[PDB]
Amino acid sequence: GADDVVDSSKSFVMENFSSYHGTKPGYVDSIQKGIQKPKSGTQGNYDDDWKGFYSTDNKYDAAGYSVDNENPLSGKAGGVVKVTYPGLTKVLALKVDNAETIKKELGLSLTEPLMEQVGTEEFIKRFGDGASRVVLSLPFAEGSSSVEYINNWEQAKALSVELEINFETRGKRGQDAMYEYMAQACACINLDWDVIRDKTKTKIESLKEHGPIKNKMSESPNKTVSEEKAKQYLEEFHQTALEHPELSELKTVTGTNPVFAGANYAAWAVNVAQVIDSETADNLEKTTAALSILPGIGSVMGIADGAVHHNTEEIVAQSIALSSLMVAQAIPLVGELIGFAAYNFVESIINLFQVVHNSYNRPAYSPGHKTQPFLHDGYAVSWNTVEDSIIRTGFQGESGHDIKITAENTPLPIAGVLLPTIPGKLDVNKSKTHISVNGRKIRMRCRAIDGDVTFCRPKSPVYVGNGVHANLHVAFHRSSSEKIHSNEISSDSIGVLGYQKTVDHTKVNSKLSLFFEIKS
Ligand SMILES: Nc1ncnc2c1ncn2[C@@H]1O[C@H](CO)[C@@H](OP(=O)(O)OC[C@H]2O[C@@H](n3ccc(=O)[nH]c3=O)[C@H](O)[C@@H]2OP(=O)(O)O)[C@H]1O
Ligand SMILES: [Cl-]
Ligand SMILES: [Cl-]
Ligand SMILES: [Cl-]
Ligand SMILES: [Cl-]
Repeated sequence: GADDVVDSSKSFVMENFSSYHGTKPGYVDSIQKGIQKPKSGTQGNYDDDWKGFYSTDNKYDAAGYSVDNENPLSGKAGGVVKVTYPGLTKVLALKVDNAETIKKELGLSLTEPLMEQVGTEEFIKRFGDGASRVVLSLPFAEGSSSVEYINNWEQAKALSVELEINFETRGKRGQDAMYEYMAQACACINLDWDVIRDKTKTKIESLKEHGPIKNKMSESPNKTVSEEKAKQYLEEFHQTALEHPELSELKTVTGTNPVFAGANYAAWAVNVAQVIDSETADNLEKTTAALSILPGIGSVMGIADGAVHHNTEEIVAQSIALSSLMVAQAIPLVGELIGFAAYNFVESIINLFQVVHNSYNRPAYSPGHKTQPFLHDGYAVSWNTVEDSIIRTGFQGESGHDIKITAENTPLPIAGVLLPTIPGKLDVNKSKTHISVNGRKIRMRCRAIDGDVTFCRPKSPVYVGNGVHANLHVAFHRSSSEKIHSNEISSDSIGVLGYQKTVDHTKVNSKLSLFFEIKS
């Protein structure tokens, strides 16, 4: 019955029920003319049961859906709109997010999509408590206290749409306006990136005119040399530059934590020059993709031991300037590309600071592993609960699986995840599969790869560390009644891909695996 799948304590009828929707560039104006199902696309979900218009009670979470899907890491953010139903609306809160279970327990048709039925007159009379329409609600994410609203497409035409914020109107660089907005949530780190950009140029220029530095420059091989030679020279360059007036604050703090040492700045610069080729250097989105999967970014951001130490514009600018200068020195030694170092390197790395600062500005998601974790390259991954490790052979409709992901200290990236499938019968719901980082829900882009495996990459950069923890939520969809056998699946693990490293003179991603148990 209804009390099997409805949370009455979270269900209610409200007048002028409002919620928020994150909107992409190109749509902030047009969406205010009305909510309408797009002619094509997933129209809200991979799964027909879940097709509808999606909103949330939290405008900062809505903002997290506003970035240009063609350029999800570095692209422009559109805005947030507030959608309001006139009259009375029933919010129907669900205790499960399994459509088959919900259709069974609410005595619905098992052969019509759930969200379609939600907008029928019969459903609304049965479950509306007098309201003009029903909206379903679900918890937004692990690590979040926000709510997700799922609106029937035809009923959603009744919505009135107002502007909450248009990020582009602010006329700021990169994703700055979006991240300043999100920081209001907290207050907290809320730096002025315009000031940091200018301080960084002023410091760069300052350093290039420094006697001992440009003399140090003169000593560079200025040619392809080994990684060892390159790192050695760069450590020396760092020592030299750190003595400079404009980096005085940086020098003081530098001895204070091993994370901030020159060796680490040099390793970073080396790694950057190694992965940025001409095509990549010429494209901010590609640059950010490449930088986002490197290890060691905690050194330049001054993040260690659960805290953000580089928490002023001045010291962030000092750190960014020094790293930029070092990247320029490394490119001839090991890279192969002029101007990337003070432009796209700086714009890309600013975006990643913004991401990690936004995570530290959020409450730390449930830090302890609740099952014994798998430990590798500084990461720790565990099944959230034993049940998450089991694929029930007779499951109906869909199944969700939670995996906790942490890292021991500095921020370490999650490049993607490797999910097992079964030819037809068991597929990844690419809409409901996501990663939540201290409650920030990050959508994924998923594609098939060899061996009945689907690879999903987060839309926005994922980092975990001390104080920044994630939940990987895998949503499987059953696309066939035909039963699943315990020996039918080609892959029996979920893979987690970490930072890029070199093995056998080749770039590979750190890999961690958790194994599923298939049983009745
Ligand atoms: N006039 C319009 N009426 C309706 N939609 C319009 C209109 N104009 C533009 N859109 C966009 O069209 C899509 C469907 O509503 C959404 O964008 P998306 O980029 O596909 O949105 C990307 C994904 O984000 C989800 N998402 C988006 C924002 C939000 O706050 N929460 C959320 O969960 C979407 O449901 C979508 O899921 P699926 O990709 O799984 O379908 C939406 O912003
Ligand atoms: Cl999105
Ligand atoms: Cl989650
Ligand atoms: Cl605005
Ligand atoms: Cl590995």
